[PDB]
Amino acid sequence: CPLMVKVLDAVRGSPAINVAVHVFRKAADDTWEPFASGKTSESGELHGLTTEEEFVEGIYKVEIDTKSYWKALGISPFHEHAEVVFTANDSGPRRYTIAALLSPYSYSTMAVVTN
Amino acid sequence: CPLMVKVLDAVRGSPAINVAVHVFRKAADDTWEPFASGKTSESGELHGLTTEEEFVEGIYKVEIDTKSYWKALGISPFHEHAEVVFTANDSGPRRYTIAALLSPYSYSTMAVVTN
Amino acid sequence: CPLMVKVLDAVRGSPAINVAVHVFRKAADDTWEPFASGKTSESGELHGLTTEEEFVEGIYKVEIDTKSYWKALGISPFHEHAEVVFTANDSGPRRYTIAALLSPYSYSTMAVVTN
Amino acid sequence: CPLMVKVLDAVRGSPAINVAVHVFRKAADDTWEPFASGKTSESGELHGLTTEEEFVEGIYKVEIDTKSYWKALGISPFHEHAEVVFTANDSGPRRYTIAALLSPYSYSTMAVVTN
Repeated sequence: CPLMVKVLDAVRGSPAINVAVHVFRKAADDTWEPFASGKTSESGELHGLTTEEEFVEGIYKVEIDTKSYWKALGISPFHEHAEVVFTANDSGPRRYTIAALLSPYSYSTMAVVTN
Repeated sequence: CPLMVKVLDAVRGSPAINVAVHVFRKAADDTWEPFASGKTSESGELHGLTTEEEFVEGIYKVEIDTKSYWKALGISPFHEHAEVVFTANDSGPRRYTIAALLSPYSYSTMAVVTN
Repeated sequence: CPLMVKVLDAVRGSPAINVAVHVFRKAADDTWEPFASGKTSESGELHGLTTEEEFVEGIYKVEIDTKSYWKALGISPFHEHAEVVFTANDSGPRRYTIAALLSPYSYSTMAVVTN
Repeated sequence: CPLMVKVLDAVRGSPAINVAVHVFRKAADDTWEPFASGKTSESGELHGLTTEEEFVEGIYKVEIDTKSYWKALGISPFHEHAEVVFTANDSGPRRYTIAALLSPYSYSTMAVVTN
């Protein structure tokens, strides 16, 4: 599992559950093609998005549907969604954890790259 | 100014200077049209991107070119850029301050919305 | 003003108003002595805490009373308060801006230091 | 394990390893008494600080020695240390994860409270 996502709720101090996540890879038209997707689990995590063999070097976009999450809670949010765009390269470490901490008018995102 | 951007560097404890910023607006055809662009000043601020008359209801994307910023400092960062996507002015005109706090593997973004 | 504090509310997308702030300085005896205190304005800012003459080299503690702020809004937050502890002016006088971004279960603090 | 700590490095995009952590409980003199301590593991975590039986309701302080961590990396940091102060109460959930994301001039902290 080379790519994991974790999403936390800073209003309730809990994992962000059932949040939809879409992952795209940059195509050589400079166009985003769907790559993987899923919903966060009860621990706010999503793994199993891809495998080592298919996760090749390239530019990836992780899109988190934060607006639906806040509306589900009856909170009016600012952002349409949160996005994380990055390059994956085989030289450096090989396991990627993308974390996102959500508030109605702010978000923070962090990447942990190990091995 | 109805739209302002402020960018800070959490490694040096300073404003992030000469960071390129591009703003887009979602068009009729669901395409991102270029709306305004600029570079942050010595105070890490960008104003004067638009006027209240031109800044109509719509969905906007503020893209902050963080990778060029870190690479010019000698650091290879995780993200390609930081993006903020939001609906603006749908309940009447407002003023928006978009702030971003940057680190090589993390960033935080906050919006302040005033009437 | 050599020491300023700015506090923002990430749930409402606004400055955090009337937040109490207390500043302490570590004394000879390794005790925290009260140094200055105040409340943030309608812009979420506090200035006028000290002068360059009084703001000598030392270790300072800025304590932001976040719990009272959230409780007055109807929310029971995680933290008792946010604290920032730092050495100031040890290489000559500087100006410090301490910013805090607040959510009920999370906060971020940033310092901007200028010569 | 009712209390876990996790510390991440936003400059290197990795766990913060070998960081010292001290935990204090508020005594009825309004004095902080040592409660537990340890160093973060290679995954940036510290568990086993206390047990369900000893972790009773009270006010706790988690102190992370961030200044030594940055100096070990040859980076000049702003803060003397990072502190998290909170009340534990038996009504609500019972498992506490305190996370801290570290930059030289900024830190963010989040609490996840489950069950």
